[PDB]
Amino acid sequence: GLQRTLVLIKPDAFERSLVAEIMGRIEKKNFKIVSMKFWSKAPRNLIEQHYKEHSEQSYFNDLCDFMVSGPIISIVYEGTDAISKIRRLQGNILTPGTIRGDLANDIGENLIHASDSEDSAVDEISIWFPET
Amino acid sequence: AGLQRTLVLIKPDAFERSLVAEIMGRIEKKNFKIVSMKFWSKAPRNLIEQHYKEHSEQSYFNDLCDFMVSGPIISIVYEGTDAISKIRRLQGNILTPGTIRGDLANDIGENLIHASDSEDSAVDEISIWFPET
Amino acid sequence: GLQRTLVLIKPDAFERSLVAEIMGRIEKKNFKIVSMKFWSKAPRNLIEQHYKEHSEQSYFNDLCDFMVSGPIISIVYEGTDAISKIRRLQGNILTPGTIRGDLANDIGENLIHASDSEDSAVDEISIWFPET
Amino acid sequence: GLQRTLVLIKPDAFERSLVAEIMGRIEKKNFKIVSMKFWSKAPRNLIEQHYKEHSEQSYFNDLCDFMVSGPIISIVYEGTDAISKIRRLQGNILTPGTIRGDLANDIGENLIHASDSEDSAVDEISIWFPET
Amino acid sequence: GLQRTLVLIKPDAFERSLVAEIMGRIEKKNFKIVSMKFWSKAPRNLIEQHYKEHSEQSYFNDLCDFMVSGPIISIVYEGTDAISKIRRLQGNILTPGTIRGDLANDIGENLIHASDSEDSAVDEISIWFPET
Amino acid sequence: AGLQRTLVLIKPDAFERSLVAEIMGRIEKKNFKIVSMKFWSKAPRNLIEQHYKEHSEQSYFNDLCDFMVSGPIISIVYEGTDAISKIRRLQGNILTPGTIRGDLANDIGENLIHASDSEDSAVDEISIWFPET
Ligand SMILES: Nc1nc2c(ncn2[C@@H]2O[C@H](COP(=O)(O)OP(=O)(O)O)[C@@H](O)[C@H]2O)c(=O)[nH]1
Ligand SMILES: Nc1nc2c(ncn2[C@@H]2O[C@H](COP(=O)(O)OP(=O)(O)O)[C@@H](O)[C@H]2O)c(=O)[nH]1
Ligand SMILES: Nc1nc2c(ncn2[C@@H]2O[C@H](COP(=O)(O)OP(=O)(O)O)[C@@H](O)[C@H]2O)c(=O)[nH]1
Ligand SMILES: Nc1nc2c(ncn2[C@@H]2O[C@H](COP(=O)(O)OP(=O)(O)O)[C@@H](O)[C@H]2O)c(=O)[nH]1
Ligand SMILES: Nc1nc2c(ncn2[C@@H]2O[C@H](COP(=O)(O)OP(=O)(O)O)[C@@H](O)[C@H]2O)c(=O)[nH]1
Ligand SMILES: Nc1nc2c(ncn2[C@@H]2O[C@H](COP(=O)(O)OP(=O)(O)O)[C@@H](O)[C@H]2O)c(=O)[nH]1
Ligand SMILES: [Mg+2]
Ligand SMILES: [Mg+2]
Ligand SMILES: [Mg+2]
Ligand SMILES: [Mg+2]
Ligand SMILES: [Mg+2]
Ligand SMILES: [Mg+2]
Repeated sequence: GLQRTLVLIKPDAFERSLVAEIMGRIEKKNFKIVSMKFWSKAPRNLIEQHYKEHSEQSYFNDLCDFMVSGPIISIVYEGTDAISKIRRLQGNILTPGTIRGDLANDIGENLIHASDSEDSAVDEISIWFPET
Repeated sequence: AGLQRTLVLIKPDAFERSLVAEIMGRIEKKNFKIVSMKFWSKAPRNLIEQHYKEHSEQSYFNDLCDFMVSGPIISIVYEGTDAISKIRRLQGNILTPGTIRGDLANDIGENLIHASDSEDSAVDEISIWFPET
Repeated sequence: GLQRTLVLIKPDAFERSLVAEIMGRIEKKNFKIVSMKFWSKAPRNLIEQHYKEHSEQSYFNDLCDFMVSGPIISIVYEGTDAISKIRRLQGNILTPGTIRGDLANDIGENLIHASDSEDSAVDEISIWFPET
Repeated sequence: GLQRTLVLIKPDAFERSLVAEIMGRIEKKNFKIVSMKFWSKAPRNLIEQHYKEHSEQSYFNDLCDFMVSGPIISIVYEGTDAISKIRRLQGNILTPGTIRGDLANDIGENLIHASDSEDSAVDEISIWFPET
Repeated sequence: GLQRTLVLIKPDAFERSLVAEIMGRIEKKNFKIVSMKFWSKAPRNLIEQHYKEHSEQSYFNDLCDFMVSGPIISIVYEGTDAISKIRRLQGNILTPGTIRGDLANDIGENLIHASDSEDSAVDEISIWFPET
Repeated sequence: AGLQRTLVLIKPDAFERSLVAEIMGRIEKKNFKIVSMKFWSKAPRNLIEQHYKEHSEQSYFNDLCDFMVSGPIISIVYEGTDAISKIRRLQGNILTPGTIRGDLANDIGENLIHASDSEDSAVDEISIWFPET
C-alpha cells in the first residue's frame, strides 16, 4: 500500500528549532522524501488554498497570518500506508509519543501538517508541488 | 487564556537513576516554563505527609513517605496552557509508552515523577511546596 | 514479581542500525540483561522452533527466511512484570511511543520479538538458551 | 578527590529551551547536584558580585543586563575533579563535543557559566549560596 | 560577522537515515536555513562544477558517481561566522563530537559538505542556487 | 581494503549505570558492525588477568581485576574500516568531550569501555575473549 502524502513544517517549528526533530521522527519511521521546498515566507495564496476548507471558520485569518509569520517547509513523503501513518505520527497535543503530543501545546501552533486522507493528499500535493 | 500552573516533584528514584534532566527535558520540550523550583537534598517528612495526605489511611503510606525522604527531590511549578492536565498526560503511567512513566519507570511506587492531577490538587500542592505564594 | 522474558532483535534492526536504539528503550525502562547471544546467522531449526506456532501459516517459510537473512540477537530480560511490559514497549506499527510504532513500517520487518505469555516465554528461553 | 563547583544556566538557555539539555550533559558525566536555586530574575548585586572580576571591562554592564534579562539557575555540582571537568564540558564555541561548541554561537550568549578555579569556585558558591 | 555558507547532504546520509540527525546538529548550533533544495538525483553537471577543483584527482569520477547515486539536499545556512563554524561542525572522520566524527567512517562517504572558505561559499551558492 | 577488527569490552560500571545501549549506540552510529558478542554475568578472573596482563606489576592491578568481575561485562568484536583506531578515538578519555569516556565517565578506573589500542592488542585480545577464532 505505497502512498505519498503532504507534510508542512510550520513556522513555530523554526521559531523553536524543532525542524530536524520533527523530520527525524518521520525519517526514523522509514518514510522517504520524494520532494521538498523551503519557503522563507509562503505566498499567502498557497496557504489560503491549503486551508480552503476553513475559510468560513472564524479562526481562518489568524491561521493564515501564522502560517505566513515565518518559514515553512513543504514535503512529499512516500511509504507504505504513508497518509495514515504519518497522520498518526503527527497525532494531537493530548497524546504523548506523537509529534504534537511530545512537542506542541497549542491548538493553532502545532508544528506540523499532514494530509488526512487520500483526496486531501492529492489536492495538497498539487498545491505545493504543482509540477505534476 | 488557557494558562495554568501545576506542581511537579522529581522523585528520589530519578536521582538514583540519573533521569532528572531526561524528565525535565520532556516537560521543557512540550513548551512548559519553570516558574519556580526548589532542590531538597532531603524533603521534610511533614511536607511529604501533607502532599500525600489523601493517602494517610493506606497500606503503603509509611513506605511511600520513607521512599520520598530516601533521597533528593525537586519541586517545580510549571506554567503553560492547560498545564495541569497536559503535564499529567506526559507523566502517564508505567503501562503506557510515550509517557515518562511509560518509558522510564517500572514500579508502582518508584515512578520518578509526581504531577498535580487537578486544579484543586495543584493549588493545594503548590501551597505546600511554595508557601510563599 | 520478577519475570524473565525472551527478546529477539531481528535482522532489519542490524540492517537499519537500530540495535542500540531498541536495546536502549528496554534498558531505560529498567530491565536487566540476564542472558544474551549474538548470531551472525541463526540456525534455521532454532527459528523454526521459535515460530512453530506459525508453521501452518502461508507466511511461515518467508518469515523464517527473513529471520535468517542477517544477524539476530537473543536476549533474556529480567524485571518486574517483564513479559507484559516489554510486550507493550514493543507495540505495533500503529502505536507511536512504542518500538514498532516509532521505528517500523512493515508487518513482517518489525525489528523486535518479545514473548507474549509466561508459557511462550519459558518456552522461547529454552529454545535460545537450552543451557539452563 | 571530590570538588564542588558552581554552575549558572544563563537566560539564553531558557529562551532556547536548552536547560534540560545542558543539565543532562552534566548529569551523564556523573556529577551530582548538591544545591540548586531558580531565579525568575536574579538580583543584580549577585550578578555584579559574580562577575566582579570583569567590573572594569567595557562589556561589564551589558553582560549584567543580559544575565538579568531572563531566569537563571544556580547549581552547585559535586564530583571527582568537578571544577576542571565541568569547565571542559562547558568548552567554548569553537569546540564540538562541548556545551558551548554544540549549542552556542555567540561570545556573550553562551548558555552556561562554570567556575574556572578552586578559588573562584569557593567564592561563587558563597555568592549564590551564602547560607553555607 | 554574519555569513552564509553552502551545505550538501550527501546520498549516504539518505541511505543511512541520518539526514535529520545531521541537520539537527547545525540547527542546534543556532544556524538558519536561508534556502534549500531537494534533489532526488542531482544533475551531473552541478556535481562536476561543485567539485571542479578535483577534476584532475584520480578519484574524481568515482566521486561524481557517488554524489549522484541517491538524493542530495543543498542548503544555504546563515549565522555568525557560519562558514568556519559549520565547517568545524562537519569536522573529519577522526574527531568525535563532529558530524563526520560521530557518524562517518569513510573518506568518500562522509555525509556532508560545507564550504571551506569565503570564496568557495560564494561560488558554491551560485552553483546550487543560481537565482542570486 | 582498510577493514579491521577490534575488541571492545563493556565494563561493569556501564551496567550499574544503564549506559550499555548508549555506548554501543555510539559505535553503531559510526558505522561499525558487530561480528561477535558475548554476555558475561561475571567474567572469569583468569580472562581479566590475561586481558590486562600488561598491567600485572602495577599498584592498581588487583582492584582493577576486582572491578572487572564486580558485575556483568560484554565482549564484542567490531568490524569496519580502520576499526581499531577509530573505535579507540570514540572511546577517548575522561578529559575529552565528544568521546564516550569524555561525555559519560569521570573515573580513572570506572570508565565504562575498553577498546583495543593496536593491531597486536586486537589480535591478542580477540584471542582471549573469542578463543574459537
Ligand atoms: N489559530 C488557530 N488555528 C486553529 C484553530 N483551530 C484549528 N486551527 C488550525 O487549523 C487546523 C484546523 O484543524 P484540522 O482541520 O482538524 O487540522 P489538523 O489539526 O491538522 O488535524 C489546525 O491544524 C490548526 O493549525 C484555532 O482555534 N486557532
Ligand atoms: N510503594 C507504593 N506506592 C504507591 C502504591 N500506590 C500508590 N503509591 C504512591 O502514590 C502514588 C499513587 O498514585 P496517585 O496517588 O493516584 O498519584 P499518581 O502517582 O500521580 O498516579 C504513586 O505515585 C506512588 O508513588 C503502592 O501500592 N505501593
Ligand atoms: N510477512 C508476514 N509476516 C507476518 C504476518 N503475520 C504475522 N507475521 C509475523 O508474525 C509476527 C506478527 O504476529 P505474531 O507472530 O503473532 O506476534 P508478534 O511477532 O509478537 O507481533 C511478526 O513478527 C511477523 O514477522 C503476515 O501477514 N506477513
Ligand atoms: N558581550 C561580551 N561578553 C563577553 C566578552 N568577553 C567575555 N564576555 C563574557 O565573559 C565570558 C567569557 O570570558 P570569561 O568571563 O573570562 O570566562 P567564561 O564565561 O567562563 O567563558 C562569557 O560568559 C561572556 O558572557 C565580550 O567581548 N563581549
Ligand atoms: N570516492 C572518494 N572520494 C574522495 C576521496 N578523497 C576525497 N574524496 C571526496 O572529495 C572531497 C575531497 O576532500 P576535500 O576537498 O578536502 O573536501 P572535504 O572533505 O569536504 O574537506 C571529500 O569531501 C570526499 O567526499 C577518495 O579517495 N575517494
Ligand atoms: N582503578 C584504577 N584503574 C586503572 C588505573 N590506571 C589504569 N587503570 C585501568 O586500566 C586502564 C588503563 O589504561 P590503559 O591500560 O592504557 O587502557 P585504556 O583504559 O584503554 O586507556 C583503564 O581503563 C583502567 O580501567 C588506576 O590508577 N586506577
Ligand atoms: Mg485533518
Ligand atoms: Mg505521585
Ligand atoms: Mg508472536
Ligand atoms: Mg569566567
Ligand atoms: Mg575543504
Ligand atoms: Mg581498559
